[PDB]
Amino acid sequence: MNIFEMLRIDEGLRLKIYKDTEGYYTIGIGHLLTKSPSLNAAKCELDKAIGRNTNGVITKDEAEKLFCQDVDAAVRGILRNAKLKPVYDSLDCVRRAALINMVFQMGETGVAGFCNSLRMLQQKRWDEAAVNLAKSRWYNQTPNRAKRVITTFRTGTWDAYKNL
Repeated sequence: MNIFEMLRIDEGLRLKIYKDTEGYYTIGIGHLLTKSPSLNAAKCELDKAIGRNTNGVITKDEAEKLFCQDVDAAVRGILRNAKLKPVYDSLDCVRRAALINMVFQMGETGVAGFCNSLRMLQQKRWDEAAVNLAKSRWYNQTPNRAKRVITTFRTGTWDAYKNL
């Protein structure tokens, strides 16, 4: 299991524009196109992202290319963030993937504000961090995904992604 396979499980793969869990136009492996309610706006974003007139449909290769970029962008933003970089650097490879997953879903700013959960992760108080991370809108709105990510932080294993 790795960050690509983990996010592929959590995000799915769809080749036509769809609405994500928040109602926002998305395509591929959770590639957010826009928060605009305008499907036309989402279509401009998509053609710009792919570099051709897509008419709202892409190929699997194209979806995987956006995913390559999106995972990289999540890591790059962690490394540029004064709150997230020390946490990321303190973590092992598996728990780093859990942090990347959170940032992919909610963005760098949101995750960076969880000052108590981040501290507990930095302190390697894994059960405490897991309890604290569940006190969140994130956990309540996407509990099955959050439980998997939290188990990854708690255990440092991929156990929550086995059988999926």
